Amino acid sequence: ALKTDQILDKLNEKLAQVDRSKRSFTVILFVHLRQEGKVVRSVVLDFNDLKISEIELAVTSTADYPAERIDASITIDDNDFYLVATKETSFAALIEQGKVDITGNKQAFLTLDEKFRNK
Ligand SMILES: CCCCCCCCCCCCCCCC(=O)O
Repeated sequence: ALKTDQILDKLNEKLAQVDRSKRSFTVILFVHLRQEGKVVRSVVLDFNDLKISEIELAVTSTADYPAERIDASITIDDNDFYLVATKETSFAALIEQGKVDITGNKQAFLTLDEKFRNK
């Protein structure tokens, strides 16, 4: 039971409203959610197909998303991800505070901050 579970419906709502025929931001982001310092759930934010889906726990790549296809990955506490998703903080602020680990293209998360704020 994650705080993040409480906000998934609202995020799916916002994804459903994105226009499908004029696509410009199509990154694949892996998100590894922590509770008490260990990864307890992993999800993919798939901006190509515009979906969020659960993946195998803590994995680096999958058959559908091989390594060369993943743009960036973030390890983040469940509570902090819920705060970003509810627009109470940003990825930029969490990076400034040392609260997250990001591999791959860090700029993808900073750009996501900017796109999400208008949605
Ligand atoms: C911070 C968590 C975000 C999770 C997903 C939020 C749902 C909408 C996010 C913004 C959608 C970006 C739209 C890009 C459209 C495009 O130009 O291709």
